[PDB]
Amino acid sequence: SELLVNTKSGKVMGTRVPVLSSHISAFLGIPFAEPPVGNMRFRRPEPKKPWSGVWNASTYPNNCQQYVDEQFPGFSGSEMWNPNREMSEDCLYLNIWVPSPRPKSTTVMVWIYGGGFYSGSSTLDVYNGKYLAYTEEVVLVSLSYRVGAFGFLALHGSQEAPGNVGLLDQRMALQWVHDNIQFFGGDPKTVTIFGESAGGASVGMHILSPGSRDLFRRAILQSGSPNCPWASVSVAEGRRRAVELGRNLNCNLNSDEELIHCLREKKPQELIDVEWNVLPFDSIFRFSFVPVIDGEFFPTSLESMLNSGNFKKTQILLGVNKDEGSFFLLYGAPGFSKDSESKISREDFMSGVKLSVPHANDLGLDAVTLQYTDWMDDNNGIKNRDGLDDIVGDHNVICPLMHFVNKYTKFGNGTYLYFFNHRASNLVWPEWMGVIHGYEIEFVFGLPLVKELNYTAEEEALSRRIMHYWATFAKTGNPNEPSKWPLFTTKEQKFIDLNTEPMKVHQRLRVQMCVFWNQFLPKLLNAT
Amino acid sequence: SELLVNTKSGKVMGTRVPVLSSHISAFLGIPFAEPPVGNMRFRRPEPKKPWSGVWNASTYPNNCQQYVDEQFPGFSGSEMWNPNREMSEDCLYLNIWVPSPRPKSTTVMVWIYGGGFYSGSSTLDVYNGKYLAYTEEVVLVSLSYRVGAFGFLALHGSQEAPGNVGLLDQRMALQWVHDNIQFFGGDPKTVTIFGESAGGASVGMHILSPGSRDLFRRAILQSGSPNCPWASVSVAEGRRRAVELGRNLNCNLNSDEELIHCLREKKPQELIDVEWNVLPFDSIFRFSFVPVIDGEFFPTSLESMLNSGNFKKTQILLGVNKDEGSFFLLYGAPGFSKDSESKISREDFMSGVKLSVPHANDLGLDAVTLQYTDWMDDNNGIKNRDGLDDIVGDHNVICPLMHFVNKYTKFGNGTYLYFFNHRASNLVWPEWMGVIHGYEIEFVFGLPLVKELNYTAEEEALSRRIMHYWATFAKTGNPNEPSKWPLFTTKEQKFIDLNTEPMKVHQRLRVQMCVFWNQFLPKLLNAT
Ligand SMILES: O=c1ccc2c([nH]1)CCC[C@@H]2NCCCCCCCCCCN[C@H]1CCCc2[nH]c(=O)ccc21
Ligand SMILES: O=c1ccc2c([nH]1)CCC[C@@H]2NCCCCCCCCCCN[C@H]1CCCc2[nH]c(=O)ccc21
Ligand SMILES: *[C@@H]1O[C@H](CO)[C@@H](O)[C@H](O)[C@H]1NC(C)=O
Ligand SMILES: *[C@@H]1O[C@H](CO)[C@@H](O)[C@H](O)[C@H]1NC(C)=O
Ligand SMILES: *[C@@H]1O[C@H](CO)[C@@H](O)[C@H](O)[C@H]1NC(C)=O
Ligand SMILES: *[C@@H]1O[C@H](CO)[C@@H](O)[C@H](O)[C@H]1NC(C)=O
Repeated sequence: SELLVNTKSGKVMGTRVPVLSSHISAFLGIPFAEPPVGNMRFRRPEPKKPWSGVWNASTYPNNCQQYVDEQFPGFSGSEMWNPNREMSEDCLYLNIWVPSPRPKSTTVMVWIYGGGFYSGSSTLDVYNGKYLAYTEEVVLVSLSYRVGAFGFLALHGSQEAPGNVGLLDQRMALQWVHDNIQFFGGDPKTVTIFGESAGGASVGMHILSPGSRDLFRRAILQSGSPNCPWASVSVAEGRRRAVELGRNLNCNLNSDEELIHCLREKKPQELIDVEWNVLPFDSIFRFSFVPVIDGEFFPTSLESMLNSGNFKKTQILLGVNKDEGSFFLLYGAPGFSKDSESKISREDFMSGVKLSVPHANDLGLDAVTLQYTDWMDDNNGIKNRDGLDDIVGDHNVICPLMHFVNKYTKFGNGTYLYFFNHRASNLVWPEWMGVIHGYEIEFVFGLPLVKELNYTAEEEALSRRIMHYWATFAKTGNPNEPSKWPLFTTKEQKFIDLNTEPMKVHQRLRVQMCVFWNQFLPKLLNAT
Repeated sequence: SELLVNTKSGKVMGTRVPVLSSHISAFLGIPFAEPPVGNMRFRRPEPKKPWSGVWNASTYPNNCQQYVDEQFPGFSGSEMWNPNREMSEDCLYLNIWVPSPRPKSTTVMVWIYGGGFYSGSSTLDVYNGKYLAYTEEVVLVSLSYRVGAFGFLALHGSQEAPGNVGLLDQRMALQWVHDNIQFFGGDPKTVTIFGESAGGASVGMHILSPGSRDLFRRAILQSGSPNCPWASVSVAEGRRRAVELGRNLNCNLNSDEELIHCLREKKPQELIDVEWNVLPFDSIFRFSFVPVIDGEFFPTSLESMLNSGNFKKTQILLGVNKDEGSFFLLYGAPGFSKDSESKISREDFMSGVKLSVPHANDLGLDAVTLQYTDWMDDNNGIKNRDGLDDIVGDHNVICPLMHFVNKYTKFGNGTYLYFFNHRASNLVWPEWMGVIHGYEIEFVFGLPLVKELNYTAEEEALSRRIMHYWATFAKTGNPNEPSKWPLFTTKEQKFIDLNTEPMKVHQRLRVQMCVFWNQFLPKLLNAT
């Protein structure tokens, strides 16, 4: 039977799922690590012990313990990102969609979820991998990994909570795919890892980390890059945050051992309830527990690794959305609301820039404000709102990605860059938010091909084109089928817009603003 | 006889001069101070001793000792600014053009020349006051004053070379006009002082200086303002420069007395030959001997005087030209030449910004470069050349004038602002230089009304309109005859373009760039 597969960890039994009036096989909830519970909380993952008998992989697994968004109860725009299965620390599982009949050796794509390293589930309706696996005939895998304090609490020097264990969870899932996917019909020589936001940062992190490089072939980064300002902290900052988390739960703070033991006795929800209290600054687009530059998973600073070519050399496809910042301003800056056009006063603008660059002195805040203010019309609410939206997206997503892509391309074997700017016709979020962080995903997973979701015919066509670019790149290292998406080169820096109209090619994506964020501001903050 | 006038200093005999197929009276070379020669070099001027008999004022006086431009021998573009009479330290004279027949009490305009405080003559063909005096029926006066070391060498504390004596020369000429112009038919209650470049800065300086305020009624500033970065130095800098001038002429430097005595024994040309050697930095748009913030002519810093309203409250008319910087780049920055289009490499751009803001550290130079570079097309020679031209004009002329006009308007009694952007049809300078520093003067003096000069009919009409705006403002405090040039107000900040087409009104002249030069950069240079 097509639904029975034997792996090095044991036998697994999948389920047949309907898709676009056809069917494919799904193997849901396959364990790839021992449950990281009890004394294992905060520690590096352990490989799953093989089992005798048949593992029932007919149903989605639990989601890892995480913050649950309750801002708009019942609103699908926000709830579509919340765990849709029960939460449990026993959550290290992966899901596989396999074309029917079973391929012999086909392209594999592995999806890494990305809610700021503090949230995310492999089971969301928008991550249903059946449409992509079916339409492009690829073996689709979605993994999971611990988020928040459970995956990133870091007390460098301790082996009990060394940090980066969520990244090590991802790596273990990639090790399992490398070692077992051939049994499901996947080609272990041709695995593409892809992810959005923190998943896009994670993808870039495995490209950098020596210990992860050999587990995959190529990579896709969507609105996220390893060097993002919110994606990592120093070991000293990680340490202070863990100590502050301990302080919020009245823990003995005398030694690492005392702190960790205290933290291990708390119910999951007690850690999540105070997680946001440890940020060192009043801020937006900053998350408490994130990867640490530790000297092990990352041998040195991300910038010297990028500068010296210390990273996997292969092909990458990556890009950003037009309004990366809106989601974060809506949820965290004064003057923005879901049900209004959110025109911002000059005062809210200024308080928004302070929130957006928490690490800046007054001179730096003045430099951002001058850069994004139209002084001929400074009281324009729309320009203020939009300027703030660009500050957040440029600083947190676009310019760090552009810096990553120019550094990478100097040593890599092929780069394709995109700018996604299509506002979906059925978007439930307000107009002012534009092309939102995360909203290209539904096109990558082919949701527009399902009629009941109400997309237009041109949106279904856009989805088909993106899925085929992603799968063709995964299979060959080039999104084009031999209108051509041109290679991004050091010299010409070309990229394409991705939307419903004829493909346009442009050059130097947001160069003007990114010279400010990547070269001028850091110099300013460092000199002063 | 119309040509004989009796003054408090004695009788003066003028000459009849032809103008536009008519005639008017001219009283040229009337002395208003004792010659500042010998032991009087560097000292405050002394009032001219009255004379018995008749002063022959039929011919232009000598010009003060100054640097002579020899860059383009015989080229009229440059030579039109050079002294056209013999140079002499005996040069403190004024010229008067009087309508015929002699008015009883008409509006008076007094012109202050302005070659960077180191050059200028009241006798240039472009300053011939007969056209304006005749066409607008005003009594026109042009004064003179010592320039260079002779007028601005400053050794604060010494009474032998206290500094600002060139400004005191201007003041003495204004005192003489106040006391005697009624005899020539001028109204001492209605005197407008006007000047361009350093003359525009000087005008603003008499508006600020308590000791000059009561000598005139209203003021016109053309491409110059008192707070310009090149218009004044501290007493410590003035002192260092005088000491360095002494060092270049092998003077005993033991005391002020020794230095001054040494300097007084040098021929005029020996001082001028080394004048440029005392600048403290490699630079452009910086002059050696300029006014000093001394605690006397200027009671405190120009900025606190501007901020506190410590200045004459009256009406002012002022403005700038479109390409104020070109003259200075041509003469002093690498890559610019008179006979080529002067497209500038990225390298010459950068070396041009260093020259343009000599007082800036590397971070500030980076801030100017980022502000003026189109990073999508950074190797564009034309954009590089034009960006540099704007940096020079914005930093040296436009933004300081805008800062002056916003501070002044808060306390003044009426402000009219203009932007002159007409490229004359017969300009002999290259196209790349645009609307050059100083080239609105010929329109203010009505040169286009003389056919042999080859201007177009629309240029003659532009000239007539500017002369009538200037004279009507001088007479009433409003350029408009009761298409209206609107008042510049704190709130709306309106100004008009001055050129051959229908008047357009705009707001906030170069605000974007001036917030950078007036608010951000100074903060940056001060913090770091
Ligand atoms: O797999 C996943 C899971 C979720 C998501 C994606 N992917 C991709 C698309 C985006 C989505 N998550 C977007 C989610 C939108 C981001 C903001 C959620 C934080 C709310 C709780 C904290 N509230 C405040 C106080 C703390 C600081 C702070 N900081 C802020 O930036 C905003 C609010 C606040
Ligand atoms: O009454 C007057 C007299 C002259 C002028 C005007 N008005 C108004 C219109 C302009 C004209 N003067 C413009 C004149 C154009 C400005 C430059 C003349 C300086 C040349 C000598 C010094 N050569 C170099 C070395 C020293 C530093 C340095 N710095 C520089 O900014 C340029 C060159 C150099
Ligand atoms: C597989 O496990 C799920 C768990 O709820 C259950 O629905 C299904 O009956 C199981 N099938 C087998 C063969 O155990
Ligand atoms: C990638 O590598 C191959 C072989 O190593 C080389 O021939 C090719 O030119 C490279 N492609 C790019 C875009 O660098
Ligand atoms: C006036 O002085 C000038 C000086 O050159 C001379 O040309 C003219 O003859 C003089 N006239 C009288 C009346 O002295
Ligand atoms: C100027 O002053 C007069 C009288 O002192 C006043 O009535 C008038 O409004 C003022 N004009 C401006 C533009 O301030």
